[PDB]
Amino acid sequence: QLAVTFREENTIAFRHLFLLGYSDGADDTFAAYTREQLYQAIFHAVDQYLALPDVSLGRYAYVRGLALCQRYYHMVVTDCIQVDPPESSYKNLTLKFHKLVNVTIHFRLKTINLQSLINNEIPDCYTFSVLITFDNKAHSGRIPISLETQAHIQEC
Amino acid sequence: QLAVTFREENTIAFRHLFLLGYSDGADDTFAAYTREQLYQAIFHAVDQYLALPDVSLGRYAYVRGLALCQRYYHMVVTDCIQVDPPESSYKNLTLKFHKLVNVTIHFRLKTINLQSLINNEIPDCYTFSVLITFDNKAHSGRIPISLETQAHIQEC
Amino acid sequence: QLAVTFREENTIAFRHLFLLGYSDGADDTFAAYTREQLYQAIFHAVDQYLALPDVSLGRYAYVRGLALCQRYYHMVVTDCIQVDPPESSYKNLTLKFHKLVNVTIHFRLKTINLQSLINNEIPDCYTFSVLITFDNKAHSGRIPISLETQAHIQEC
Amino acid sequence: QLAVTFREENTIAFRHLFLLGYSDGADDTFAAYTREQLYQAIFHAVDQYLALPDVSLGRYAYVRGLALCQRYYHMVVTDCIQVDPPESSYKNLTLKFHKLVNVTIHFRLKTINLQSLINNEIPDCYTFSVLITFDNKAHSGRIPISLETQAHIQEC
Repeated sequence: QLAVTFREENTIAFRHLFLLGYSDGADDTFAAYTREQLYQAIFHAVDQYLALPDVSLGRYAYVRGLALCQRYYHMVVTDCIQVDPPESSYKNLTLKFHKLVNVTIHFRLKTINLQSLINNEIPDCYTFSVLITFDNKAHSGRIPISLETQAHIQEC
Repeated sequence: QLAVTFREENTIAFRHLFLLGYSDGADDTFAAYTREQLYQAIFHAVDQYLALPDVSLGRYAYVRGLALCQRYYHMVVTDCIQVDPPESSYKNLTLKFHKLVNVTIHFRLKTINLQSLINNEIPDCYTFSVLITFDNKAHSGRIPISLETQAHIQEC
Repeated sequence: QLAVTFREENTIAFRHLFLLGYSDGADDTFAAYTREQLYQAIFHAVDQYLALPDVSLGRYAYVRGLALCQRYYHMVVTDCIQVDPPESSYKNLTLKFHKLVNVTIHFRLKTINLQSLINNEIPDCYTFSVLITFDNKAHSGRIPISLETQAHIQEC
Repeated sequence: QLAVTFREENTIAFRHLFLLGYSDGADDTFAAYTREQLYQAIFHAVDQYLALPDVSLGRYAYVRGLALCQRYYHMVVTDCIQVDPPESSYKNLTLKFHKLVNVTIHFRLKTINLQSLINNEIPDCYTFSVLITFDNKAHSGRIPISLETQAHIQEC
């Protein structure tokens, strides 16, 4: 097994949790091909974000919420929707398919790294910035889906 | 990620949309083994062609329609059926299994390449000629299925 | 695509048709792990043999029928059941699991190689001897399943 | 096919039987990402252990039973549950998710190696010690699942 960073280990879990149908090894081919697929993917991610406390194996805290934005041509216009846990009202989204540039879902998760316990140390803090992108910049009929993260580390 | 041409990017989307059960990396093994599979595959492709506007993530225009042909031994006889969107009457197809040479579904899709917008340029036009082949020339009990395209580019 | 013989092309179709859940590239790992799986596999193969005319994309003729045998310890005892198309009475099979050596399904399919037509030649004849084996000789709790063939060629 | 030991052949069967959704080649990526998945996995393993006689293709004898333990932070506390075939009362398990270190399912299976018969020899005895681990020591939101075994061999 190849070693990765703590953030990366967490990120793999994030891909399984937020990306519908995701499976290991499909990172650079994972994509959407229909409107329904793109809708299900977006909703699944948000639903999962809202259900996180009752399903995740990790212990992530929200950091207020979630921004669902879609960028399309009117000039590029960004159109964002806010989702404040604890749960909805956003399932009436209408994608500007013909004008679509991309769609992004952005949110942050806060957590502790418990590996410190084995060495009798107070765990330090990790705040993950999650960005899920449905990229349509190639306007090719194929929209690749990706999830990347960035971590802010500091003592709690 | 390996770069491919615009036509090729579009073609990958076409394989996911028109080939039933298709999945990346199965291009040279993708095939049919039963009559039902061959029937479902053909119908799925045509149905998808008819539903294109309500499902595709790309913006393809029809170019009048779709030709469903089957070639079999009487001398090789070609037997074509026309499908003019916007939708049917062709689901009563009867495949000459024992005589079957192949079956092809041919149609063209017209679209614009919006990548021009980022450089403030008028998009040029692409007309894709789609050919789906169910090849039975080996008469081996295995019919490989393939989708290939050709593009006609010009200013709109 | 790697060239194989006509028999081999046909054999690939046979694996898709008679082996339940079979998929390309799983030939040397394909196996059964439960009694139900082993029962479903055996029945699926026989059912498929009986339905062959209404489902196969090839044109295979029976050569009278099908022998379902199981070998187990009493000395190794072979216990065969006959299936004469056109269809049953064999679904009451009781596998000597604890004593099981293996199980084999044997039958022959006769057909013509139509590739001759393109060169205006009378097709020669192929008689395939199909042998499906559920090997339990390792008595390891894992029974690998395999299908192999042999061809008898001659003018019709 | 690569040769492995008798124990290893048996172990592969054990992975297919006790690990939910397991498939060949996924050994070092196989993991759980949700509470429900972790619950289903644990229950599936135990249920399978209890049903073993009616489903397995091997002939394994119990060696009294099965220990379902979970380790979590109060200091690391181990909390075990006993399952004595022939069947339950353990499906009311409550996982200390936030405190979870790991979870292990331990049991032993006894059997004979019938390969001796082909050489007219009395089979020797194998007692497999099975250990299924749901490792959460990385506290990364991803819990890798693994099954390993050890064998005690001796004349019966």
